[PDB]
Amino acid sequence: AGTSICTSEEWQGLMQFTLPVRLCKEIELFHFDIGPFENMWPGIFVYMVHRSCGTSCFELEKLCRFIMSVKKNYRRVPYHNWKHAVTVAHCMYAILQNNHTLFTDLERKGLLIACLCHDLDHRGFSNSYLQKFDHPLAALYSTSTMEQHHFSQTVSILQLEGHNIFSTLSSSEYEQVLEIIRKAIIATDLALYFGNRKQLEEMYQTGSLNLNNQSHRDRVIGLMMTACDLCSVTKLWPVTKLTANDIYAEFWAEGDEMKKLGIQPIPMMDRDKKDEVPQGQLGFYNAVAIPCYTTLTQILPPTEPLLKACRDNLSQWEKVIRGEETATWI
Ligand SMILES: O=[N+]([O-])c1ccc2[nH]ncc2c1
Ligand code: NI
Ligand code: NI
Repeated sequence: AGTSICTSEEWQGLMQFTLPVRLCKEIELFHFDIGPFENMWPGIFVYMVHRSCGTSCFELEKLCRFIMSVKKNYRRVPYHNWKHAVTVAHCMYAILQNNHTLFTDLERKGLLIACLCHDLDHRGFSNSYLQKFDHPLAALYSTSTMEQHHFSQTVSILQLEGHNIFSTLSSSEYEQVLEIIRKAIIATDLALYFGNRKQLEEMYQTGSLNLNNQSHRDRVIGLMMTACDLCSVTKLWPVTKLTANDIYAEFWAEGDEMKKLGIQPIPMMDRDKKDEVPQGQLGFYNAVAIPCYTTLTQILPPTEPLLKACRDNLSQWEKVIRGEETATWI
């Protein structure tokens, strides 16, 4: 019930944070894993906003309140949590730094914020679940159910006293950035991804893709959102493999609920079907991750290291299937 708000101690502490100097170099690389630096995550986000958008872009106190309240509105679920938020924001930073002048100041600020907020108040349940069992959210939001909710949660946090980091935009730019954020969050609905990628592939291959065309820009930003949302698959193998453990902890807890309601879950959500996980991952990389990074690399060549890493992880899942797996810790 309701929107959580950070404490005075929380945001003032973030204000004083300084990013250890060794990390400045690493944070620029696509493969950077925030995993080992949990105390630093909010500070890492501040640093990225300041590098991409400038130290003056947002009033610092409002930005620190906003970030710490966002953190407090992610739930203690295994995967769709604060760590995932910051990981996705970092991928977006790396894409923006590598393609900086393709995007406007307003787009960079909107997209970094959109990434941090994109899974706000996730409960650990899929759109499939909310709609199968008529959760009130599915009645309010007939499609892209959770994504519409995440955007509503974002607006709710902006509306908290002292939290509106966008208030200094002109009335026009304010409307525009909220629309950038809305479209970007909605785009994280993987249901929309398949259509988006196919459209972009066609536009690219025929030569009609045009970044001065707003609808084209929206679609490219959409695919950037997918690429960032799934970026666990572009990390080093042990990081990818550990993250998969968290994703599945979430899926299996959902499957357990569907069994109580008399429906056998899809195998992916069935904790009694872990043997199917490697082939499930192969299917996901072939159907979703590989095509995504493939298209993103055609459109934004500097993003190629994401595709190379995704291919390397596809190879690792193939190794698992062939029984070649070596020692893993979890
Ligand atoms: O759609 N998803 O939520 C989702 C996300 C990541 C995934 N990895 N493997 C399957 C899979 C499904
Ligand atoms: Ni999501
Ligand atoms: Ni997500």
